[PDB]
Amino acid sequence: VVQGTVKPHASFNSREDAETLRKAMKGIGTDEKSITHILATRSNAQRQQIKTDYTTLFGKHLEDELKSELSGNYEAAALALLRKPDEFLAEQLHAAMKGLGTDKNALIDILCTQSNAQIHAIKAAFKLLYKEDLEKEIISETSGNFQRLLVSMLQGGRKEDEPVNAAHAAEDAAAIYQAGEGQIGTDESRFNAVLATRSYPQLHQIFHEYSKISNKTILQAIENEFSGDIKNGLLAIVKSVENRFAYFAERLHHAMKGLGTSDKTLIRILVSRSEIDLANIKETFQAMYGKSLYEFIADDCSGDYKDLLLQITGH
Amino acid sequence: VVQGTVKPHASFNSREDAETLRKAMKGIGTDEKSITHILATRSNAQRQQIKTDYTTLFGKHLEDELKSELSGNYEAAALALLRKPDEFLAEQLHAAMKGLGTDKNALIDILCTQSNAQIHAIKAAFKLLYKEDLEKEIISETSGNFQRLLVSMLQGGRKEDEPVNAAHAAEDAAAIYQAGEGQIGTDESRFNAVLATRSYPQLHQIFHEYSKISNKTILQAIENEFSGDIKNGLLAIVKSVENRFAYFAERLHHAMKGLGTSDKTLIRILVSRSEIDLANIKETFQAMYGKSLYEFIADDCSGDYKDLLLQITGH
Amino acid sequence: VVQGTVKPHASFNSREDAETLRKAMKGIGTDEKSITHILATRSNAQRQQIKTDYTTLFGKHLEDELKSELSGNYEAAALALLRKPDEFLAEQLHAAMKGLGTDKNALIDILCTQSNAQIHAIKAAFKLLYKEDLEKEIISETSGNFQRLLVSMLQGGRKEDEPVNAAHAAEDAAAIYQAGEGQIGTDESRFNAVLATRSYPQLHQIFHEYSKISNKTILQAIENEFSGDIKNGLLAIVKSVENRFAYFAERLHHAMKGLGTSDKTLIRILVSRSEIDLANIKETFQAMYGKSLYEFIADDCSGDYKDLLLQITGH
Amino acid sequence: VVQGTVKPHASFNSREDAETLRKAMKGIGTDEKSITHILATRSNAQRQQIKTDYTTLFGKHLEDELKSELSGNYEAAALALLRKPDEFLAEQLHAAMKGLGTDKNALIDILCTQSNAQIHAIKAAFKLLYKEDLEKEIISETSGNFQRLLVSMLQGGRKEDEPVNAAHAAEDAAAIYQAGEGQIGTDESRFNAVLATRSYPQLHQIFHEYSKISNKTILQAIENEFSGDIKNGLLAIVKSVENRFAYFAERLHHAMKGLGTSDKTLIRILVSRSEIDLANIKETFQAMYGKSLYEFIADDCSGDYKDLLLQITGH
Amino acid sequence: VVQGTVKPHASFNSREDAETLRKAMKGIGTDEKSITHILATRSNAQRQQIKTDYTTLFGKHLEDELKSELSGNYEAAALALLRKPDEFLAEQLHAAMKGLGTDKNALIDILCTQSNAQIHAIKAAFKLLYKEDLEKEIISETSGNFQRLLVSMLQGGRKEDEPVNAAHAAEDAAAIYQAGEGQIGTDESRFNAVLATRSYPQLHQIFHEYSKISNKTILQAIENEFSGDIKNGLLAIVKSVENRFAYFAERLHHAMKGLGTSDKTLIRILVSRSEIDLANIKETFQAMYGKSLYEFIADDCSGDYKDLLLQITGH
Amino acid sequence: VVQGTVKPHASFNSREDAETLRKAMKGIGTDEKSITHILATRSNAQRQQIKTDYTTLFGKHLEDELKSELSGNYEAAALALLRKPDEFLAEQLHAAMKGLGTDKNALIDILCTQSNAQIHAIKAAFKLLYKEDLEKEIISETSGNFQRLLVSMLQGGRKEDEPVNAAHAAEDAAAIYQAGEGQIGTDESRFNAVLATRSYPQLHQIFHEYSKISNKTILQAIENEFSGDIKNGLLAIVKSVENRFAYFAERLHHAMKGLGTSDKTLIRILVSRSEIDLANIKETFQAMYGKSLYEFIADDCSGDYKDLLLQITGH
Ligand SMILES: [Ca+2]
Ligand SMILES: [Ca+2]
Ligand SMILES: [Ca+2]
Ligand SMILES: [Ca+2]
Ligand SMILES: [Ca+2]
Ligand SMILES: [Ca+2]
Ligand SMILES: [Ca+2]
Ligand SMILES: [Ca+2]
Ligand SMILES: [Ca+2]
Ligand SMILES: [Ca+2]
Ligand SMILES: [Ca+2]
Repeated sequence: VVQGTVKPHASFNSREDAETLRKAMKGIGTDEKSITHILATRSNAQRQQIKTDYTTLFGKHLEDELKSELSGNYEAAALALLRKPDEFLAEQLHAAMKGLGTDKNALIDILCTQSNAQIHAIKAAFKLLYKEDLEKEIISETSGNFQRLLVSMLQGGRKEDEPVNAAHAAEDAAAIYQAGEGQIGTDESRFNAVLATRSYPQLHQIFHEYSKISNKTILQAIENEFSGDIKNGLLAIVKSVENRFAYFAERLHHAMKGLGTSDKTLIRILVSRSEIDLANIKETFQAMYGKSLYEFIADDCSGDYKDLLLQITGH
Repeated sequence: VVQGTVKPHASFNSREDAETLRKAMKGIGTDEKSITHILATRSNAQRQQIKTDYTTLFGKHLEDELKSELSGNYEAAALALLRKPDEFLAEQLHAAMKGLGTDKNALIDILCTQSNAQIHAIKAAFKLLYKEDLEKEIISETSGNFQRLLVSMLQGGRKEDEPVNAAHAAEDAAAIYQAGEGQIGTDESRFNAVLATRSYPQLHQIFHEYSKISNKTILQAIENEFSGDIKNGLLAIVKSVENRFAYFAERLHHAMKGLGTSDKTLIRILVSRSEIDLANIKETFQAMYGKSLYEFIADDCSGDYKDLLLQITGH
Repeated sequence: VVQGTVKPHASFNSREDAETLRKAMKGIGTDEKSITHILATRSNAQRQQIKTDYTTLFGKHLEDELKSELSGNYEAAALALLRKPDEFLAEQLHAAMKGLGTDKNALIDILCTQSNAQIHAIKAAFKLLYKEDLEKEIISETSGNFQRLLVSMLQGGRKEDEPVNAAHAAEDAAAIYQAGEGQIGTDESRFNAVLATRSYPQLHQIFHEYSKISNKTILQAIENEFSGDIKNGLLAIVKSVENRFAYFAERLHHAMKGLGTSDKTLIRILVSRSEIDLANIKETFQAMYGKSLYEFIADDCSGDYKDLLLQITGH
Repeated sequence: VVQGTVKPHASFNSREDAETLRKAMKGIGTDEKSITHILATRSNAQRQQIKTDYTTLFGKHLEDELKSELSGNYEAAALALLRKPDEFLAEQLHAAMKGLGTDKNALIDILCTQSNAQIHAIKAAFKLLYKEDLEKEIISETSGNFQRLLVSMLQGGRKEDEPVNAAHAAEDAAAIYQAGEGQIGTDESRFNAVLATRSYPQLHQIFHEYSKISNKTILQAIENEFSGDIKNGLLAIVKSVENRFAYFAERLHHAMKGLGTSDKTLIRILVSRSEIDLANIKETFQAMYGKSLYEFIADDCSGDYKDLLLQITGH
Repeated sequence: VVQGTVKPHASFNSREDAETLRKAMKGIGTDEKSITHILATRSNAQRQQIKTDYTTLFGKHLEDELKSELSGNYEAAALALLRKPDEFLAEQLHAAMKGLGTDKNALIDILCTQSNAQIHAIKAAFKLLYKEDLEKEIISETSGNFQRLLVSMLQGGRKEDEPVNAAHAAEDAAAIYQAGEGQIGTDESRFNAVLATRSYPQLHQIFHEYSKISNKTILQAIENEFSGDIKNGLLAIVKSVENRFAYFAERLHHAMKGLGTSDKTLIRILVSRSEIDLANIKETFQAMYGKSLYEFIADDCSGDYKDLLLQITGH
Repeated sequence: VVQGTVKPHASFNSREDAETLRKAMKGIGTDEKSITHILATRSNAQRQQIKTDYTTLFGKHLEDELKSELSGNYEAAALALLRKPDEFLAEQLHAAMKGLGTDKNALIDILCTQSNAQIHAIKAAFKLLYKEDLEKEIISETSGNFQRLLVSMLQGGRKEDEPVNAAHAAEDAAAIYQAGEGQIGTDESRFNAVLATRSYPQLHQIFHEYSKISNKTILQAIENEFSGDIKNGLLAIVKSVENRFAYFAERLHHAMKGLGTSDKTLIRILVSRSEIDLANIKETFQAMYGKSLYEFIADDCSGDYKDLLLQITGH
């Protein structure tokens, strides 16, 4: 069972909840504790009904009230939870591209880990939100091999119906070897080609065949053959195929490293995976680092922000 | 029975009808009599087929031919009957906002008296027509408590399935009392919340419970508690709930009241209700005013304009 | 001497005037008389600085305060005064085109009476206001000979430096005669050509010449040759040449004719001429109809609306 | 049976075909013979699958590869085959309008020969491609009777389910006679009216009736009465009714006659009809011209362009 | 003397600097140390010529090369230096609004601290950059009093030529006393009006006059009367009037506060001020915290990011 | 002396000229002979005043008349003559890109042969006409090294005032030798860099230096190093430096070669240069081919089309 850590409130009443939120903001001070309680303990779909009831009740959109009443990471993390999932990811790409500089790790997290269908939903929410084509925007903010990998990812053209086939897999592994390790130069497009088109089951088989023909894993071959964005983007696909839980777990760890948090990263992953597989991600992070995700968050974030993240995630 | 005064013409032939309209315009002179007769005795859906056929037969749109051949109120009323119904109100909203000044009675007649689905259809048609968000244009031409009521109306978020419940009605009646009569200042927000979200049947119940706890009616308190547009909008809601027929009946009277006519308002109600409840409105007007709606129109407008309105309205 | 009736206020202090306007709207109640006083006794240029100081002081634009606190024809005339002149006419054209149906009398008044330079400023104000091209919107709301005349007008191609020449004027007079009276059918384009490109002084000479070679005046020939919109447009140009003062006067009268004021026509001409030739127009108004413009307005309009018009126009 | 000359390839593998295309382009030289082979022997739907897989394997769109690697008519023909059929005709429309002059016969080829459904699909594609309205663009690049025929065509309003009826047909056959032959002037609008609105089977009946009340066929009648753009537009409607295959054969013949080749017309007809009726068109050509379409093309084209076109067409 | 820390490089050769940058990026590896040196030791005006030459030499824009070759805060800071100063602030604004949530402190740093001329340059750059109106976006991402103060700032309508005058200053200060301290409720608007319209010197006087009538300073008074965004915005204007250098000092300090670093904030101020008053800000910072800005950045930043920041700043 | 072949008509009267054009199109048929005469013997600036007067006179644009009244190459050339010169080129680019496929030779003719001033005016005209960025459209329809060359050309960044420097010229010729002839592979970026940024006189000196270190000329090295579009682009630059007249002569000759005519290229070069250097181009053409340009056009074209080309060119 793959599952998230956020469950719909039983005995849901959005009108009451929307009045509850009004109560916390109404007048001097903010009852953030009340805000955090409602947003964290209701599911996204319920949050969407709460948003509807607030606007109808008060003539102001809930997001705007929070933009005014909350600040910093707490603010952002509250607004993230209010986004419909697809919209949240679309806006995350928008911010990754059109802020100061390019957040290329964010683009990899989002575009190198999706199924065809997920990719297409995100493209449609992006068009909807900004009235522009997502691929057009990525090509204006990236270039070279990295750009091409992202363009491949955006077609949603993975042959997801391709069955596992050891013989062909061995053939692809040999072609990958030849394109990288087995030569002085590199045929990068062969790495792009295999990793973007083969079904996840068949890529798993390809990686197993690869380990048979070299003394390095595909992971090591790529790490050694490339650098910078294109290396990270190719690695992210391998990792998402072998263990997506670990991919996120690993990303979560790195976001929280040292005396400072990549708060965008932490918020995006916890929220976006909140109702899909954050339970397994929690399980995997434990095994991988011995420490609970929670304690990691608890000791990296402060105030209400920390309290909200803690409550979505779970112990 | 609730119903309008315009019904589909039998033995309908859209092609013939388009050739008739052409005839009435080609060569020196304009046969307004024939143009009126076609427009007033063919239903909205039939008129759309006439427009398609006219354009296909002549390579010019009917609307553009009328815009050239007709003038003043007759032109507007003819054009108003050619519009699809959701389109008509979209353009009416548009014109109430982006012309000189803000026609707020128009906004109230249109946005305070609709059902959830009704509103949604209007917003959909507005987007279709102006490639803009009705809400965004609304917020640019209004402000304060009036804007917020309009925003609430535009959500289409009334809990239309809320059952009549005397107890809950009294909780709500008291809230509104304490927010208005019961204090020196006002909580308009509570008026907004209740009037926008409760279903019509429970609201009717609420005004009743209100009269049990106050010496004023809801009508009087609202009259006494506010001023201008915000007063008018909330009142418009209470009136639509108790008797939509009355409300429309009234605006008709006001439109034709004065030694001059609010021709804009007259065309809008006559046309937009023509296939829904204008008969009932007719039945009610006569009740409130003794004079029949037709006679009032026959007395207050002239020429082709009058004749068009008369034919749509019926005796 | 040619001059308006509104004159710059002496010892002008925009910051003070904006404070007064605030005080008039702040709290329950609206002091329309102070608002009327500031608006009508300050020049348009001065109004622009008061709008500036009002937004800077209070973080809300003056027009938006007026859109909320004022209504009907008063709101409209007050807002009319706040617009810069090019903007006011560009918006008037917009409203004439984009409302329900077409206000072609509005198009002629504005488009058929201006100088090359006035049309250009209006075209530029329109684009700045709506992003769209004026000529392109006109072509979509009009057709046939009338559309072409307004397109001619939109070029600002009149030969304003063509000097009075009797010989050439007689030739123009002859082609126009042959164009209409001289034949069974018409050469409407010849009417368009001469009336659009000749200078006003030369056109005056051409009309003098026409009445010599014909038993009809150019006015009567046009009346006789054409109908509807294109007839009124060509008529308007002849009247604007002979006496612009009489043209607006007539429009004013007509606007106030019978039992109903075309209030936008009235508002439009009182506002847009207010600082140009409103003085000469009132003079001519008296001459043609025995009553002062003032008395006609005061007898035809009411309340705050009436006060404002009266105060901008003066006795 | 009516059918095209291009059929889906047996044992289709779009990943292999995409790899084949890349091989033909990568490195030194370009293997046009292999490009032609893949394009000409796979169906349009297959080519779409090949496009998706090329972009997914390599991170670059196939069209862009060809835009760089190919040149002249060969590039245009190859790109044409890659377009979805509706997009192809939409783009063909654009290029007929938005280039230097106006390719009016192209506009006739495309808008006067389609069914209602086909017209609606081309319109939607155009709006998809360009974010503009086809009608709106057509009205900006054409005028007069010619424009109106194209506007008629663009409504997709033909009464396609109109049953044959000798009596009503004769009425139209007489009306059309009077609009042209039975006088010195012409009533063009009647030719427009009947030619755009009646079902193809009923028009065919009307052409029959026409011959019974005239000396000249409707073709001859139309030739005589009209000239230029509108004459060819009306003639194209009569031809599409009487012998659609004959029309294209004629156009094809026309493209290749003289001292050159109208290659854009040649490519547009062969490609757009390749999976529709190029077979029957090929037959009719030989019937009318005694020489095969293949031979004519072999005679008139050269290089990979010729090769490509010959392969599409078939002996 | 007030001045920045970056000066034009002597014997400048943009063609050469562009080749230098090319050389640092081509092939295996990246010479970040050479990129840092060109960017930090050439002035913004020199950097613009370097961009022009890079693009002309190589057919790729410098910004795009760094978006690929660089990452994280180093990428951001390098890209920030390449932006023209007006464009930099505008895109800084865009990012404060259109990411996830609102960077309210960024809005205040940029919008409540400029001269009228500076504010108009920023808006013009934004319009050029985003093809949208700055104020429009602002009203969408902020609300209430904080929104109103920002709309005030955007007008650029401060009366900068208002002379210092004790009497008018005592008035303002007394009016300010009554709107906060003096009364139970608050008249926020009075604070908004005085702080937005008064010249900085008159504001200085007005703050003295407040000290004459209250035991609270203007800061204590505002701290006492408000909270959240509007409090911070009003405090910022006072601080900007009293000592602009100390405001940046305090904001830099706070950016590097925690364990920590608001890098977005740190980058914006050092870059935005690098050529204006950073030297004085450097002086002031030493004074306020007894440690140099330099050693502060050094201990708070790492790698090539800190290297660039240290070089821009200087010891 | 460098000059065109079209000179302003003596005793110019645009009103009369417009009347001449109307007459040649009104009624039975068209006087193509009179239209050719006005277009061919008036200058562009005079044509612009003629256009303005026709539209003012008649309320339709001259371009729109010719689009209906003229066809084929004849329509195209007249319309070309009517365009303002910067507009004409922007539209040549547009058509080269947004028709079926890409006309790469036209992009080279236009973008590889201009001064910085000339390119900036073309971009500005393109942005005007299409509300788009020319560089963005270019990158959409080109790729690889050819795209990069076009992007360089679009910066308008040539150091046109670079003094001839023999030491630098020898350096530049040695780096180009090492980037091509000198090694097995190629450093395309170095050809790009030198050919786009150096002044024409310095390039001339560089080409001379090349022949001191190589057995090939620079033309030969490029021919042997590259193929396809990039080769042609680099060659056009070299040819433009050495003798632009010849480049144009050479393209003209190519366009008139074969058993047809690239009328696109012929019209573009004759029109675009008619008032710049077509006289000098005619000489050089004579010198290179032995036959005059006039007789070549005469041999290759027909009808009014040939007539107009011939009259523009002159003997
Ligand atoms: Ca960016
Ligand atoms: Ca290798
Ligand atoms: Ca408005
Ligand atoms: Ca109260
Ligand atoms: Ca209209
Ligand atoms: Ca006549
Ligand atoms: Ca065109
Ligand atoms: Ca935001
Ligand atoms: Ca207080
Ligand atoms: Ca193209
Ligand atoms: Ca080499």
